[PDB]
Amino acid sequence: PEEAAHQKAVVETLLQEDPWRVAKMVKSYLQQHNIPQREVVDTTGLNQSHLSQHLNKGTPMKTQKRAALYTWYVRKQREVAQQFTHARNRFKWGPASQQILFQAYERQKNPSKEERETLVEECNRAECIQRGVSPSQAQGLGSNLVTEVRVYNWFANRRKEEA
Amino acid sequence: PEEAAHQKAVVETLLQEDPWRVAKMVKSYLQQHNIPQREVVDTTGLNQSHLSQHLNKGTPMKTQKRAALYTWYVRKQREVAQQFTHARNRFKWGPASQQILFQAYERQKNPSKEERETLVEECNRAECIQRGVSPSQAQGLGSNLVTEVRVYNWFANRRKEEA
DNA sequence: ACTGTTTACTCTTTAACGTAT
DNA sequence: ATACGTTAAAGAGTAAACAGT
Repeated sequence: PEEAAHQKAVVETLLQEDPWRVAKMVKSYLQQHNIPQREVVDTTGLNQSHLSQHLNKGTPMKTQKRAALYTWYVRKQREVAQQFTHARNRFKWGPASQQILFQAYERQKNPSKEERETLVEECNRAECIQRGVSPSQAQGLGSNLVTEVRVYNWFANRRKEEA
Repeated sequence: PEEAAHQKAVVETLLQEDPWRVAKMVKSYLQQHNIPQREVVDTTGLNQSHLSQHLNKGTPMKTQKRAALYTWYVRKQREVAQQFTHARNRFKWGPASQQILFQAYERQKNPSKEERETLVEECNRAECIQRGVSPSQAQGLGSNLVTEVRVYNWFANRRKEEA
């Protein structure tokens, strides 16, 4: 019950501030850690179009409903650090990871395994600093950990858009 | 059977030309009549992804798969012209319509009922010309008919995205 | 292990709805 | 007849699988 009283207290104060300011906060946290909105909808129980509109535009939503978003934020933000202190969702390419990939697509559109392995760490390190963690805590990215196969399927799908 | 043999002839002639050339034809016909891609993948059985990627990008699909679309295209093309001569889908705003609606939204954000009725004709007219039929045959648009209610829900949902 | 075919999934966009006025 | 609050539906995007060289 100790951390509990803390968590329920944060839900209180977050329920007092402007929805938009506390919404832009939670969305940035989602993007930063590349957390799917489906994970929220699945656990919380709110409609997606409501979430998306609230997180992207500012559509007001009932305080009851909002609370559940804040309870999940506080609980998940606790979980991520625990997942990272120890070194079912689809992998999502991070924006920093995609920068290095498109850059390497200009040098070689068909790189070797070792050429992809070097790309793996440069992306997993760029993700680890987007989260705000040391790159040594890499397996904490979980379902979003970059694998050479994922780098492969990224390069293979990119050759499709050519023609 | 007399038109049937004709329909099978069009399906084969199109099955010989370039996928992309005849794909761009279908989308333009879908965009011209604001026909849901869903209608295709309901009546065909195709995959929306595969479909969407074929009409929007150059992604190929097998001749058997293609053929099903061409039979839908050829039969639906005859069915609409019939609908307009003898004159459950969601309504979709046309681009010629939306041009008028956004234009008057600058003149008045809350138009009178009669002011909306004037807009109704200017749009059904624009949609009919887009589809290439005389506006006297405006009952043929079916689920794409512009009603004053639809104009209202538009203007209402538009002022929503103002804050 | 690479190409091409097809796909399960995710997110946004949107017209309408439903409930209070 | 109308604001908000909320929602069912559509379609694009995407990572991945599956077959089959």
